Amino acid sequence: PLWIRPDAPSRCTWQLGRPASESPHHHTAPAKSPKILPDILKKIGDTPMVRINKIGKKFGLKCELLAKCEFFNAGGSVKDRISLRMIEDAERDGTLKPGDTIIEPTSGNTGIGLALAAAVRGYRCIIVMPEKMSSEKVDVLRALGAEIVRTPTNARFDSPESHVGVAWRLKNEIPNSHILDQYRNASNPLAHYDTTADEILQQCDGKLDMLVASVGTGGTITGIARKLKEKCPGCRIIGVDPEGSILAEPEELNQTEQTTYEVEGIGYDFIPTVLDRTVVDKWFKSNDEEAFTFARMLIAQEGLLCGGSAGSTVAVAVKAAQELQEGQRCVVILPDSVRNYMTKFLSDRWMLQKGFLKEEDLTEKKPWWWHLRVQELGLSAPLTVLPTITCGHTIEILREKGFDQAPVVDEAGVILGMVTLGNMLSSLLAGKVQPSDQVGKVIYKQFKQIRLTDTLGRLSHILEMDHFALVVHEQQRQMVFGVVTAIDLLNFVAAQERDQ
Amino acid sequence: PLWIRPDAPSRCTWQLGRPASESPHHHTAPAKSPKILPDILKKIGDTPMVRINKIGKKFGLKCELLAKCEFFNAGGSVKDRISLRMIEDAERDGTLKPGDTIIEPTSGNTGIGLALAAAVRGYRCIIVMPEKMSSEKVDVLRALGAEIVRTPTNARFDSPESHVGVAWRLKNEIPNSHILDQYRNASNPLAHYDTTADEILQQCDGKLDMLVASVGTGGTITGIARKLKEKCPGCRIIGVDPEGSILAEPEELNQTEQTTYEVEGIGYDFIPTVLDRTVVDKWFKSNDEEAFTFARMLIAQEGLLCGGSAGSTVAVAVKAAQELQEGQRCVVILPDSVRNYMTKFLSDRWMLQKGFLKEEDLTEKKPWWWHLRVQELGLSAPLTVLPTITCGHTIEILREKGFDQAPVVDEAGVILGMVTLGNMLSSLLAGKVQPSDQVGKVIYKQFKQIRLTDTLGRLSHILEMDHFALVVHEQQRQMVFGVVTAIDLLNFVAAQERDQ
Ligand code: HEM
Ligand code: HEM
Ligand SMILES: Cc1ncc(COP(=O)(O)O)c(CNOCC(=O)O)c1O
Ligand SMILES: *Cc1c(COP(=O)(O)O)cnc(C)c1O
Repeated sequence: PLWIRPDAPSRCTWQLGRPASESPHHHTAPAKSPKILPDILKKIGDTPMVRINKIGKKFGLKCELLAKCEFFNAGGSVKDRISLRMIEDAERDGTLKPGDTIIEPTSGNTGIGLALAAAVRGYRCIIVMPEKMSSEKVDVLRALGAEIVRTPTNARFDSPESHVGVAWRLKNEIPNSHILDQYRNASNPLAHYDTTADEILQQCDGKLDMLVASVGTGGTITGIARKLKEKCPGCRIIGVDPEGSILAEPEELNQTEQTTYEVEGIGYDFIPTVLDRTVVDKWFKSNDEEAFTFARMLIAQEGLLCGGSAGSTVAVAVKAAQELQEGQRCVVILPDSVRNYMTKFLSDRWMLQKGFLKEEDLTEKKPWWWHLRVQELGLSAPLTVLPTITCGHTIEILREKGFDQAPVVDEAGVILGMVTLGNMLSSLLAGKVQPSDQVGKVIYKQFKQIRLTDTLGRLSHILEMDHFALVVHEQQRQMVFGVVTAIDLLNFVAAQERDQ
Repeated sequence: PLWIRPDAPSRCTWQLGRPASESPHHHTAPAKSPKILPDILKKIGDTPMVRINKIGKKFGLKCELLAKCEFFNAGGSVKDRISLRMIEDAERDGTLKPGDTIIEPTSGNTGIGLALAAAVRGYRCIIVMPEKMSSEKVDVLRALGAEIVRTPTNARFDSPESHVGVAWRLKNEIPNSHILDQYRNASNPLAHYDTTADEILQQCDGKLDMLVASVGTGGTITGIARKLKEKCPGCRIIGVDPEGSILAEPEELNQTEQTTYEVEGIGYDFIPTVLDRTVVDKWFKSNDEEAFTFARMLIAQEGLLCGGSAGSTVAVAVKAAQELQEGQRCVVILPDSVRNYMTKFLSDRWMLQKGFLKEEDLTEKKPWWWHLRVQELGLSAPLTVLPTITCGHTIEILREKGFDQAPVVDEAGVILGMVTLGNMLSSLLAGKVQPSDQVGKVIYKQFKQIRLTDTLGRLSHILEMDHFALVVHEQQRQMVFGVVTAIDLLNFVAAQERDQ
C-alpha cells in the first residue's frame, strides 16, 4: 500500500432504525473516574454544559441556549476525545505496539491531543500541520515533545505536499510508524457517538430541540447526530461550514468568490470518509468576520475562553435557532480554547491588520476623551536629576523642591528612568539602600516616551503596559514636559465630567 | 485613611484545637452542581487530583506524588475560587451592589478571575498589575473587559506606586468602587479552607502525608493547612517561596542578593494579613531556573499544561518528599495554566535570552546530524520557471524534464514561490484553473531561504514553520542550489542510519 485517500466513500452500513447489536464496532461505555486519576488522559470527557445568558437574548432567541464547553479537556479541545480513542482502539487492535511512532495530518488540535497522549504513554509523535495554523499550536506541540512538519495552506488534499499526502510519505520512510488517520478512522465519530452524545443526553435529561456544530473531519457532528437521531429524533442537526469549504449541502451554498480563510479547524476541500452528511438536517455557511466577532463576544459577555470555530458555531446558532420557541432548547459545541489564538483574533492589532474590525466604525463605542491630546492634561514640568545622585541627596532635593518624583537624565540627555520620594524613603527605611548609594536599585527603568501631540487613547493603551508615560520634546530629548500615569488620566476624566 | 496596609497583623483568633462552632465567619459547604451550569462561574472547583508517574520516580521519590490541578477552573487558575468567593460574600453582606466597581491589586490570576466574574455579573473591573506580569494576562484581561493599570516591579509595597498603593488611590477617585483585597479578605483563605481542602481530603480518603504549596497571598496554604491540621494532623505543610521574597521562615533562608525574579504569582516584600505562617511546617526557597525546568518537565513528561509556580512547587516537592517512604503520599498544588506564559518559559528563545537554558544543555541531547551542513544533503539544482508560465506549460515542462516541482523566479532573479506537478494537476482537474491561465492562483508563495552553510538543526527548526526551504547564494541574484522539505531530511537521516 502507498496511500489511502481521506475522502473514499464510507463502507458503513449504519441506518437509522437498525439496532446496536448489529454494529461490528467496539463501543466503550463511559466509565466512573476514580478519586485520583492515574494520569491526565482521564481528564478528557465529561465537559460542562453551560447556559448562554446574554448572547441569545441579544440576538432575539426565545429558547434556552446551552454551550458544551470542550475546551476544558486536558489538551484544551474536543479532539482530545478522538486522540485518546484512536490510540486506545489501535492498542487493543494490536496495530499500535509500545514505543511505536504516531504520525498524524492535523489542523492542530488532534495533533496536540495525540502529542499529549504520546508524551504520557511513551510514543514517538510526528505532526503534519498546514502553514496557516497558529504558532501557539506549534509552541504546545514542541513542549509536548512532538516533531513538527508543515505543508502549504493552499495545497490541494490529493497533491503530494498536502498535510495528508506528506503524512503518508513520512510513514513510508519510518519503520514502526502508524497513521491513525482521523479522516477515515471510525474511532473518531465513535468517540462522539459513545461519549460526547451520551453526555449531552445525560445533561439535557434527554430533552433537546436543536444541536449546532461546526464541521472539520465531521466526526463530532456525525457521532452526535447518529446517536441523537436514535435517542432524540426531534432534535434538529445544524452543520456549520466556512465560506471556502465544500462540506455543506446543497452544493449551491459553496459557490463563493474566495478560497482561503483565517478560522482554524473547520472546512475542507474534500468530504472526509467519517462525515455522514445524510444525518445533517441543515447547513449554514460562516465567515471569518462573524466567527471572530462572536468568539470575542463569548469571552466578553459569557466569560467563555473559547476559540475561533466556537464563534462560528454561536454566530450560526443565533440565526438557526430563531424558529425555536420559549421552553425549547438549543445546544452548541464549543470546540477549543483561546490559548491557540493569543496572537491571532485575541489581538486587536491582528484583527485590524486582517480587516475584521473597521477602525473608523469602532470609534463609535470610544470615550469622549479618546481623541483629545496629551498636552490638554495640564502637565507639570518635572525636576530632573543626574544618575550620579545619591539616595540621600535624592530625598533632600525632592523634599526641598517640593516634588514627589524626578526623571533621571544623564549628561548626554538620555532619559534613564524615574526615582520617587516614596520609594526612595521606603527603600532607605527598610535598609535596602544606604544614603550614600547611587540610585541603581531604586530607579524605575521602564517607561514609554510620548509626544505632546499624541492622543489620550494612545496614552490609555500605553498605560496597560507601563506605569508612566514621559512627555518629551521632539528636538530636545533631555527635555521632559511632564510625567503621566493612570491616576493623572483618571483625575482629568473625572474632573471634566463632574461639572458638565 | 486613604489605605489599609496589606501586611497589618491578623486579628483572627483561630488557634488549632478551637471547634468550628466558634468561628465567626460564614462557611460554605461544597454541594453537588447541576447538570446544566447556570453560568461559567459554577465551573470553579472540583478540580482533578492526578498521579505524577515519571517525575517523582526520576528524582528517587518512594511515595506516591499527586497533583491538585487548579488550572482546570473557568479562568485557568486556583484564583478563580477566591475571586468568586470574595464577590459572593461581598454581595451577601451588602457591600457590593449591582453595577458597582471592583478594583484589585493583582499579579494577574486574581484579576482574571475577578474580570471573568465581573463580565458575567455586570460589574466594572479595574486591575492594577506589576509591570513584570506576562502580556498573555493583559490580553485575557482586555478580552474580558477589564481596565488595566500597571505598576513598577521594583516598587516597594508601601510606596504610592505599588500595585496595592495605586489600587487604593484609584478607589478614592471612583465613586461606588470597592477593593475586595485578597491580602486581607478572609474570603481568600476561607475559600480554600471550605472547598479546596475538603476536595483534597475527599480525593485522598483523608489520608495524605505531605502537602506542598507555593505562596503568594498565602490564602491557599493557610486555608488548606488550617483544615488539614484539623482533619489530617499528621500531614506536613511545606511552603514554597521564591529567592527574592521574604515570606519564608526562618529569616535566614531569605538572605539573598537580588529581590527580582521571573516566576509569577509567588513571593512578596511583605507578609500578607491572610498568611498564617504558624501552620507551615517547613519552607523551601525556589529559584527561576528550577521552576521553568520543572514546568517544562511537567508538560513534557506528564502532559500537565501548567504554569511557572507549578514548576516551583514540584521542584521543591522532589526534595521535601525524600523523607517519605513507599506507601506514603505527597500532594502538590499546581496553581495556573501554560496559557499565561506562551511567549515566556514556553519559548526556547525566551529561556535562552534569560539564561535559563544554555547552548551546552541545548546540545548533547541533539541527534548526530544536528551540526551537519545543508550542503551535506547532496542537493540537486532545480529547474526554475518564469511567473508568466501557463498552468498547462508547467505540467508539460515538469513531466518532460522529469521534475515534480519548480521554484518560480522572475527575470530580475526574485524568487516568487514554488509550483508542483501534483497541485497544478489537481487544480486543473477540479476546475480551479484553466490551461491557459498564469500560475498566480496555484503558486505556493510561502517559503524560507536557507544557506548551504547553515546546519541541519537550523533546517529542522525552519521546517517547523515552513514546508519549503530554498537553498540560495548570498553573492549571486538569489540563485537556487536546491529545494529541501522535511521528507528530504528524513531521507538523508534514514539512508545514513542504514549505512551506520
Ligand atoms: C450499529 C450500526 C452500524 C453498522 C451495522 C455499521 C457497519 C459498518 C461496516 C460493515 C463497516 C465496514 C467495515 C469497517 O470499516 O469496519 C463500517 C465502517 C465504518 N463505520 Fe460503522 N456501522 C455502524 C455504526 C457506526 C457508527 C455509529 C459510526 C459512527 C461513529 C460508524 C462509523 C464508521 C466509519 C467511520 C467506518 C469506516 C468506513 C471505511 O472504512 O470506509 N459506524 N461500519
Ligand atoms: C477557630 C475559629 C476562628 C475564630 C474564632 C476566628 C475569629 C476571627 C475574628 C474574631 C476575626 C476578626 C474579624 C471578624 O470578626 O470578621 C477574624 C478574622 C480573620 N479570620 Fe477568622 N477565625 C476563625 C477561623 C478562621 C479560618 C478557618 C480562617 C481561614 C483559613 C480564618 C481567616 C481569617 C482572616 C484572614 C481574618 C482577617 C484578619 C483581620 O481582620 O485583620 N479564620 N477571625
Ligand atoms: C477548533 C476546531 N473546531 C472544530 C473542529 C471540527 O470538529 P470535527 O472535525 O469533529 O467536525 C475542529 C477539528 N479539526 O480537525 C481535527 C484537528 O483538530 O486536527 C477543531 O480543531
Ligand atoms: C496567587 C498565585 C499563587 C499563590 O497562591 P496564594 O493563594 O496567593 O498563596 C501561586 N501561583 C500562581 C500562578 C498564583 O498567581
